[PDB]
Amino acid sequence: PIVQNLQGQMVHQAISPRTLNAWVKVVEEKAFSPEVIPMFSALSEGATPQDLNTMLNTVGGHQAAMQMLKETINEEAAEWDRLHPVHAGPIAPGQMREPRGSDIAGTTSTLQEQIGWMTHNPPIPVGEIYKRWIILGLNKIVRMYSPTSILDIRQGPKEPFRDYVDRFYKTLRAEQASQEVKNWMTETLLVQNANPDCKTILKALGPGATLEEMMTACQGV
Amino acid sequence: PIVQNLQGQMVHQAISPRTLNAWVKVVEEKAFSPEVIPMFSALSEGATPQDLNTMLNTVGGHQAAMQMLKETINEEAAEWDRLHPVHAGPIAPGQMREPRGSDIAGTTSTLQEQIGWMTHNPPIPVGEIYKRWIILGLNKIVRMYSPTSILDIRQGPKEPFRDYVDRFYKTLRAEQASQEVKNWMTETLLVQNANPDCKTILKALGPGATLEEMMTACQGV
Amino acid sequence: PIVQNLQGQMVHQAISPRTLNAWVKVVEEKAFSPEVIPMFSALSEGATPQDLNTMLNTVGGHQAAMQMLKETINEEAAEWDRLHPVHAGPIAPGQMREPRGSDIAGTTSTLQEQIGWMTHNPPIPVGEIYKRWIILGLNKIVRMYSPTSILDIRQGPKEPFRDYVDRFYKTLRAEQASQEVKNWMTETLLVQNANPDCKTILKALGPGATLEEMMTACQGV
Amino acid sequence: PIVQNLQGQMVHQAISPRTLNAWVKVVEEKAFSPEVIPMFSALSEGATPQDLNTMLNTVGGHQAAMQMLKETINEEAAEWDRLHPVHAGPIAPGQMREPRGSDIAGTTSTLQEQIGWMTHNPPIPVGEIYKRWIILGLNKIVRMYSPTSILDIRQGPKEPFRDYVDRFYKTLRAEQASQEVKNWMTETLLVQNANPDCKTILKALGPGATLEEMMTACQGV
Amino acid sequence: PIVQNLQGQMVHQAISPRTLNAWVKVVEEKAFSPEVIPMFSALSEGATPQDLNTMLNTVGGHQAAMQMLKETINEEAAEWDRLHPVHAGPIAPGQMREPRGSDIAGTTSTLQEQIGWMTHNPPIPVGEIYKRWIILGLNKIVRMYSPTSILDIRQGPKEPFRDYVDRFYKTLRAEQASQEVKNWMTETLLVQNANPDCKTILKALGPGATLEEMMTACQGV
Amino acid sequence: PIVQNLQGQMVHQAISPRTLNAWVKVVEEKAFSPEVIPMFSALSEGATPQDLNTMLNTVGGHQAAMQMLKETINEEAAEWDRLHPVHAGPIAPGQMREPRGSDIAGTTSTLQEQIGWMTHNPPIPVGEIYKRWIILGLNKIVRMYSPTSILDIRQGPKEPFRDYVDRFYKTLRAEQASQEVKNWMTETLLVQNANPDCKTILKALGPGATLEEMMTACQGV
Repeated sequence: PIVQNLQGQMVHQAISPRTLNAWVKVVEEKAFSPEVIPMFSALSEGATPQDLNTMLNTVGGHQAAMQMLKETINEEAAEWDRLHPVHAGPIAPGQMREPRGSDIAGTTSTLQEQIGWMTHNPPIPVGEIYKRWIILGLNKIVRMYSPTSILDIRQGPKEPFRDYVDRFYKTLRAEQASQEVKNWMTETLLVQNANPDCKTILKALGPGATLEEMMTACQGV
Repeated sequence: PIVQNLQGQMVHQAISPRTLNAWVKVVEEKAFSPEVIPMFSALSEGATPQDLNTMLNTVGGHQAAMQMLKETINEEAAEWDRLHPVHAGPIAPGQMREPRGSDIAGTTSTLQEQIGWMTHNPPIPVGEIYKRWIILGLNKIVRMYSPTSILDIRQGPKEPFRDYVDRFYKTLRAEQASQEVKNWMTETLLVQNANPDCKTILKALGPGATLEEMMTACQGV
Repeated sequence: PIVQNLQGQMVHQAISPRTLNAWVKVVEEKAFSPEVIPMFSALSEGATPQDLNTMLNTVGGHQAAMQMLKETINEEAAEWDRLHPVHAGPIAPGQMREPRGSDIAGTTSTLQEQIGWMTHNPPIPVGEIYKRWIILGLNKIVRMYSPTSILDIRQGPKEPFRDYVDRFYKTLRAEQASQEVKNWMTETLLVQNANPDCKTILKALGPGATLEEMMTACQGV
Repeated sequence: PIVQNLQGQMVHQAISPRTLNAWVKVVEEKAFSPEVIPMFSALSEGATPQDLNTMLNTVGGHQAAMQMLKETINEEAAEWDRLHPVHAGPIAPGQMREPRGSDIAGTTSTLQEQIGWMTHNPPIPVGEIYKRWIILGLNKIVRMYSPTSILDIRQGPKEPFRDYVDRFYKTLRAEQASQEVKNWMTETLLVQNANPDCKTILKALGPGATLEEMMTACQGV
Repeated sequence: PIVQNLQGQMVHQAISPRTLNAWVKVVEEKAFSPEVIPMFSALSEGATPQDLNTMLNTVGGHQAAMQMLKETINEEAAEWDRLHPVHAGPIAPGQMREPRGSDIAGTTSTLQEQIGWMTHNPPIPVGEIYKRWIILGLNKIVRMYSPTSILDIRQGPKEPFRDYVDRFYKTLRAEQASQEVKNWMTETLLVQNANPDCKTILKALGPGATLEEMMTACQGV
Repeated sequence: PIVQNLQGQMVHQAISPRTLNAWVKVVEEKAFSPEVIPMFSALSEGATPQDLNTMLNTVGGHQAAMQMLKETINEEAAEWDRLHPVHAGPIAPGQMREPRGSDIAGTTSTLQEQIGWMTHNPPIPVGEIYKRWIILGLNKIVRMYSPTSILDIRQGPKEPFRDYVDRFYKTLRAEQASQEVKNWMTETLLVQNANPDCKTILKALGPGATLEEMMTACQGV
């Protein structure tokens, strides 16, 4: 990554072995969890695009998902080129040249360009742009590994109601809609696909009952 | 998080892999325990609200509680706006504008704005304010995942005194009520619902007795 | 804790996640061993009192014993207040106010008071004073949870002498006793309540014999 | 490894126990799979040749592959000699005379000479040179221990599409070609050797479509 | 402990969490093997007497041995007083006072004196002296916990000869006497108590044959 | 250890507790494979002779091999004494004496004597000399814990050739001999003791084949 310190000191650093291991291990034991996307965001503070690409490379298995992520990055790099073509011209030693999309995706990632972009003012935010494209590719993958229809999420008679709520809101987190459509799922689907008696208990509270009211009401009395 | 270096000099840092994994693991094994709230305080000493939000979102599982916490945070953010209307008009060049509720919860915010609040004068503690709201949501969650009412706690005939006193104090930690009221609970309930023979012993010790005295008097059943 | 760097530069630091994890695991998994008191002392050096309280409070389970420690801490706060009444009237600035007992246990404290007390010369060693109160409380818990009366410990018939000596000296560490009382216990109880076969051999050996000599006599007995 | 201190002061550090153990573990779980190449590059961010030799030699098992790597390193040293025959005539001790392949690979060269070459400026970047020779040899091992030919991979009558894609892209990952040749393999073979029920669905979808579209269409059998 | 930092700088520090944890694990898991002595010395490099006392005191379990070690430290403290008495009078600020044996053992573990002794020019090596007393007691414990008579130890008929030799020399390292006695025991018992077939070869190698020759000779016997 | 830090500043350091633990548990779980020597080099960089002796002593189990190593070191110490007889007289102040074998092998070398050797000019690398002696003894141990003669190793009629080549090259590493002799064994024995089918393919590559060619050729049976 690149680390800033007190007294304005800025150092590129190698990726710590333990950080790399932790990322490989989340994929090994939990695959493309819902927890994974934000975990990637936490580990990628201050990253270089080249090292982020190395982190994608070390993932074991699940190579169909890895291809979908690579395609997602490639599509976004082409969009960047269409809006922001790198214009011709010589530049002085000590100056920066604007990024093109495949340089951001890491194919021609000189370590010096990456350091130079971060230590120019204003910063040339290649790490943020690359991370965002990776996040978009991950969101596709999480939906793919959340195979169950939202309309098929139902409380059994053996489930405590709270477990059904846990499944429902995990599924919505990994299968977005517009903010309005998701709000409609909370107000329509959640009561509808509860077990009959629990569903009756929620209806008495109302159609816009808070989740706090729903949790307190349905525990067993 | 936010480190405070030698001579009080303050810089945003990446989190350790091992901090992230430890927080994720305690939630994975124990849920939102009663132990979790002080552990969250220990891990969060100096942090931007966006990073704190990252810490909340890297938890998966237990999503009925997690959604309830997000709604609770949103209500508290609205209270901040009601109390502290944010100036829509102009500000002096260099003076930071008050935070609004969305900024405190990172939802409508840049990381640099958040750092600005922690580094300007005054160094408005937006990270501390966001943690206070997260803690309140967690305390409600801890009461939700309690499954025992303090008013029902009874020592059996065969149950030893030691088991009963452990249930009573564990439950009292999860009573999200006034601390003064908890003192009333210690004086009143603990003696009243003891095993009949041992209640007689505790009444004889009478008001002002220490727990040390109660435990030695009631060794056994 | 507080980390002291080269050139007398003393900076308060975060609780190490890993140090806190070690403390919670010992109390939860090993309970109120004899090993707990010294392990606590080693990990609680150089602690700002509110953080030291966080370290106590992030331990859970055993909640009657934990409450008994909090009560013991409050008794010590009562002694501290009686011994050192507050300096009445207007408090002159610069010099930190001399604390009350609740403030020392941390409930009312600010981080700025805590830094001020430790970084003044002379210092007010608030973290040490609180640590002494806590260690006294732990000794009370270890005594309370080692209910075997040392006078009554006997050997079985099919026991080697060593297992009895291990039990005897563990019990002695968890019994209230001056060094003079320990010396009497050592020379009175230990050989008298031994298994008949070993006790015959030890009496023939005599009283001046050390424990090293006694262990040598009873190798297979 | 080499650690860059403040102001560019390069100081060698001992091999880290936990870096070395991490390399040994990746070899234990996965052997010489295509994950090895990026994992090796990440752990050799700052490696000396001495570290690199220690890393190769500590592997247990897999000794046919390890011997093949060492011969491949011998081949690369011979290519270095052919390109860069070391000029005749005398050069003082201390002047960093050019190395030949055998010094670079490090058997016939002190650690201190190697550190001198990489850390004086301008350098003769022996650590990077040797690391590259290892990477070329590893790429051949990765091809050798791929066991499936891409032409033969069929999606069975019972195999799910996701697993067929996983197999195909691991196999391509371990038998890399020119980027254009790889792109042709993705457009031609993957659709063609899909199960016949799903291949029709893909032809309807397009004349070669994105993998994200292909995964959505082929969610059955 | 005391650490020397770069440039001959003495800094007193806390006992490392991790060093103390490792020492506590050694006594929980491995009892008083002959491996304990050197492990303890290595983890206690740099220790004040107060730190050494903290390490002894964190041991629980096996408490008869621990009590014997404390008595043994007291016996050495009495030998130190007998050799070296204390002279009357005051000492200047800037001088070191000669310690009683109890002071070296850490009974009045005044840390200021202890740091003073190791950092004065020239020093009193109080911490090393205490370590030698601890080591003497630990050796006595190692003999106590190695109950098997070495004179009974023979080769199994089913055992490989080499495993019998491993047992014999571990036992001799646990019960060590004069070097003269150990050497004679190694010559005499090891050959006599082997298998018939193996011992016949060893005598034919000579009446002083090396352990190296003995190992090569008995592979396949 | 002795750490040579930036700008040549040599400072003595404590043994790392994590370094020591990694060495000890490698030996106890994996014993003396032909992984041991390089692993020993990784964990002993910059050791003093005293540290090296600590590192061996701390290991236990497999004690007949450990005594054999101690004598191999004693034989080397006698060779050093024969080349570097004990000299008498005063010596220059600052120009440490030429060691004798007992100092190199640690017992007679105080911390001040060893520090003297590495910190005077010109420096005498007593730690390295002792490390080379230990490594020589380890190579003897590794051969003793090889069980298989390289001249017996053959590929079955049904064993895969891939397993045979792995077995051959592990065994060849654990025979003591010149690397040049090992090279002749690789080109002579391995083809001769393959199975008829594989051997016929190998002889069509003829004299000069690399393992990369040979392994690729025999992927078919």
